[PDB]
Amino acid sequence: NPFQFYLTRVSGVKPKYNSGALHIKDILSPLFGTLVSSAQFNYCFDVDWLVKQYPPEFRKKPILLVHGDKREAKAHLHAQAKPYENISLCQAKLDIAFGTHHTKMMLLLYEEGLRVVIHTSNLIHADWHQKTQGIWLSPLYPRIADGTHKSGESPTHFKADLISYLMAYNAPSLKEWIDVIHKHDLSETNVYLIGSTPGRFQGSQKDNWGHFRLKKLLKDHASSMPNAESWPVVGQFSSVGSLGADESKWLCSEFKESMLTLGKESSSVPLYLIYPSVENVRTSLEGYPAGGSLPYSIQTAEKQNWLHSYFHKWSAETSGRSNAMPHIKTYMRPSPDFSKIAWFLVTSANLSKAAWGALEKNGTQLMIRSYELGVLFLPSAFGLDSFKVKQKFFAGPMATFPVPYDLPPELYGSKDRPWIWNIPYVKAPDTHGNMWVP
Ligand SMILES: O=P(O)(O)Cc1ccc(Nc2c(-c3ccccc3)nc3cc(-c4ccccc4)ccn23)cc1
Repeated sequence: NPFQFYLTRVSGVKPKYNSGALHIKDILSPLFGTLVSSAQFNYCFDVDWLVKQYPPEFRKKPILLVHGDKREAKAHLHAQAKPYENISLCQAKLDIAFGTHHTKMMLLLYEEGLRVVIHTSNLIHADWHQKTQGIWLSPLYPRIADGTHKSGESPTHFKADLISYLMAYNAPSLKEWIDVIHKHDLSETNVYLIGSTPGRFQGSQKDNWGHFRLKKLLKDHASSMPNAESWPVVGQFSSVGSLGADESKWLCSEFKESMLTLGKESSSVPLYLIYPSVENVRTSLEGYPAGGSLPYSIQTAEKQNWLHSYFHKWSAETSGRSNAMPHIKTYMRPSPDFSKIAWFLVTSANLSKAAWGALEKNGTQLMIRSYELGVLFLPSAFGLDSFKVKQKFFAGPMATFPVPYDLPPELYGSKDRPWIWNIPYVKAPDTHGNMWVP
């Protein structure tokens, strides 16, 4: 495969469903490269656990933790890291209220080159144990020889775009990583970077981030096909923000409109949203505790009941993962019979305005609250018009894209409800024998 899209290993599926999955210990293994230093961008960290995932021989190499914690939360993270003198921290600035540092990325500097890993998991044991999570593994990028002047740039502009994403932090530890990236050749990269950073973007910057970045890439590097209005949009996520009083406020006005863009010329497009039901969570490998990583609150949900008529169950027989609750987030554009896709995105971004951006100032400004990061797979970047959908995720005819859950998505039944984490479920016990009492 050219795609280098992986799921994380799941404890409690048959070996055939972990063949070609990756655990964090595999990503950090000496087989992937001889580690010199690393940067871990994330939201949540268990530092004691994290250090143990590195090979023993690499555990004293410098590690930078890039986080967004403030006040007592920041103090707690510093206290976690203080025993490890090789660990440095970078607090990403969050100058708009209610934003988070949500990006999940590893920068892995080796004796042999550089690797970038953009993924969906927090750095805690539970996120790598029984969840469905997604990973994009970059190629091993070689160093550009000193005295050689070359760009090291890919046709997708990934090198400059990654440097642009890091430059937005205005952080000295990350300028050091920018200088590392400048010294490497990233020209083999076949994915497009889609980041969000906090800010209010106008004019020459509105297309840099969030859903306007997606829109721009789709305008420039995808083409429209006949009957495009029949090609659905699928969004798949593990958290839901406050989207407004009806679908016209954000979801089906600006967000869907970006997602349905194809090509450069100027809606009945079906919108599928995949989000675990209560029954998905109850019968999951983790049971109700899976719902601690699905933080949809009743205060939010009761303001937007209109949204749940878009919701489809989690189902992943294709990857043996129907009972491994999703923390991956994905967005894609399948054909009307779901046999092909026009593009696929794996990202940290959930279904929220904070992550994707909301237009302000009479549509002239895009405001984003958070840091997010994902990679976009476009057929044109592979010499193709569309991707075939892989019938079985771990099977083997490889310009076929490995979609990790089942198509078509299945609508909630009349008795299903979205998982809402702060109300009790005491009607039926979970796979461990327990109820859920927040
Ligand atoms: O796929 P088929 O045709 O049905 C053939 C088939 C039938 C039964 C199993 N049972 C099974 C499961 C299993 C089962 C059901 C749910 C979850 C996990 N996990 C394992 C792991 C090993 C193992 C042994 C040594 C070293 C490393 C791994 C052996 C068996 N395991 C596996 C395959």
